[PDB]
Amino acid sequence: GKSYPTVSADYQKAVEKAKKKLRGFIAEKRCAPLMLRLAAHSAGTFDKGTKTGGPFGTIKHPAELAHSANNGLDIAVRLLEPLKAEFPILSYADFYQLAGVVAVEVTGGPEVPFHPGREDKPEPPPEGRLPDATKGSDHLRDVFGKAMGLTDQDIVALSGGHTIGAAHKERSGFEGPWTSNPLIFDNSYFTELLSGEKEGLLQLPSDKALLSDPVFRPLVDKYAADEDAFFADYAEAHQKLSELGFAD
Ligand SMILES: C=CC1=C(C)/C(=C/c2[nH]c(Cc3[nH]c(Cc4[nH]c(OC(C)(C)C)c(C)c4C=C)c(C)c3CCC(=O)O)c(CCC(=O)O)c2C)NC1=O
Ligand SMILES: [Fe+3]
Ligand code: NA
Repeated sequence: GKSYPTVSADYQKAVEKAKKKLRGFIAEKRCAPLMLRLAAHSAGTFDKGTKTGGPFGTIKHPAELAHSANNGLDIAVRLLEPLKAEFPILSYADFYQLAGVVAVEVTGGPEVPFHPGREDKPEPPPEGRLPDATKGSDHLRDVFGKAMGLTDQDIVALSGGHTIGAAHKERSGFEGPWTSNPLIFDNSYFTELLSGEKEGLLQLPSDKALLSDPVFRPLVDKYAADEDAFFADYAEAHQKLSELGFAD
């Protein structure tokens, strides 16, 4: 359903150079998970019915950073500002989505296709569109399905993004990594979810909801058994998420 806009050759050159600078920066700073969260949070405010929110640069606004669900993302925005300044031609919207794609790549994940041309929009979406980690499958479908327009497959695949990173008691209140290797992108999020709760690892109520849902569970099983299948479905879902409201 996508018709990607034309951008100048200079814009394309900047995308390519910024991608490389982002790899080095994100790897050195060890901030891939935070950058993936920034990109996803960013994108996850899209409401299909109204065509509002989405990955349009608004997360840099103090007003959106102040949203409770975005606790700690001000760190991400600050970290990227010096690099962003080297690429004045790029929209923030594109830059943050490129950072999310790079975060996945430099931790060993799939190569998520990237298309430039998102415009920076003036108005942040209203607060309260991002999902509540204490809720379950009905809520997940309300947010990913009814608002964003993503599929049940996309929900489970994207949940696997938690294979990198950790919660912080000072941010959400939850604490700790989902996996034993929080800077490695692999299917361990699903392996861990299946094995039960191991000491030192985190499972949110929203993660556990995947295990008991008739549609979500076979997907968890598939991804735990087949990392290639996870990578394919993840790449599809991340691309879709990063393009919500963009190019149709
Ligand atoms: C399925 C719904 C879902 C919920 C409710 C969710 C909630 C959630 N996600 C994160 C961290 C968190 N989330 C993510 C990727 C992420 N998150 C996300 O869901 C949203 C909300 C965007 C829809 C998507 C679609 C993606 C990527 C594909 C990373 C990489 C980290 C680690 C951050 C770090 O290490 O600092 C925290 C801890 C924040 C903190 O305390 O530092 C919480 C409470 N994440 C979820 O996926
Ligand atoms: Fe998350
Ligand atoms: Na991992």
